[PDB]
Amino acid sequence: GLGPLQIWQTNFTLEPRMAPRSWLAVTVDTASSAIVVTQHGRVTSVAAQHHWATAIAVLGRPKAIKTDNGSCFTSKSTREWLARWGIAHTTGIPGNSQGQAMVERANRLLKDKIRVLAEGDGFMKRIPTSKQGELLAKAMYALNHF
Amino acid sequence: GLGPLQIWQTNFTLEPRMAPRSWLAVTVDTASSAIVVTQHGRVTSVAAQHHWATAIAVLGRPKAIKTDNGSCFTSKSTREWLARWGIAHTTGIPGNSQGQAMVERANRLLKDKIRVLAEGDGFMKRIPTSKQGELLAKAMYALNHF
Ligand SMILES: [Zn+2]
Ligand SMILES: [Zn+2]
Ligand SMILES: [Zn+2]
Ligand SMILES: [Zn+2]
Repeated sequence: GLGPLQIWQTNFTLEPRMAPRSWLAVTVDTASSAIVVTQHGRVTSVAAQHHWATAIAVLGRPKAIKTDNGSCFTSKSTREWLARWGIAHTTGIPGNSQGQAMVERANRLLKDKIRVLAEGDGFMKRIPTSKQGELLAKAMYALNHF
Repeated sequence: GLGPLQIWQTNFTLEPRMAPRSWLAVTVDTASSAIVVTQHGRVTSVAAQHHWATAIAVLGRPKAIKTDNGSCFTSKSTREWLARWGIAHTTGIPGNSQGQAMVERANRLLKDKIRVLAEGDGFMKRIPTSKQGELLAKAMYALNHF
């Protein structure tokens, strides 16, 4: 019982080295500090739901998800998806230290790690589409399995 | 130290409810019995590598991977990818109880679970492309977080 609470913080951040699909949906499990990230072409309610569907398969179901006031997170579409899963949801103005400083620090570590790995294979600007998925999985791996 | 060994068994299995991308690459971690699955349009060396790239981000790096004698698993492409990662590889004739009974039992539980969930949303034959990914992530979730 007395071991910690399953609460996530999720946000989208922009990363042009991953273009065309340059919207990265990033989720930090505030307990374990495990990071889940996925690639998306557009930030929509459906992009938020598909991401969380992946994160649940990976981390398991959380009790609550903390996001900001973004529409993709407050639409009726998403409110219904979360309800369908029984996951509480609490908003917070963009970046609100309370619920966003972690996922924001995450954004940075992630983009840094994407740059290091990309430049190491000699990709200085955009990563070729066919290597994006493998490069993102490696970054995610490096950041979680420390 | 005296806690168990990180050895995987991987195989592809065919699932037409997931068409066009109906080749499911399935990996069982023989220690934890955790299951990783991904969708692929064609069974190729590159389909095996992309899958394992996902599984590593999810489960961490294994010491060895057991497959059968399939070409996608013995090509020079894959031998080099595995070497690049430092993961030993041991083959076994298709299905060889030794290294395949687990991933074969996995194949069945997975396809059963895909059928149950699909028919529950009223998809009796093929699952609509736009719901495949979410349905597969749920099946994977059900089978791992028991
Ligand atoms: Zn999507
Ligand atoms: Zn926002
Ligand atoms: Zn692929
Ligand atoms: Zn085979």
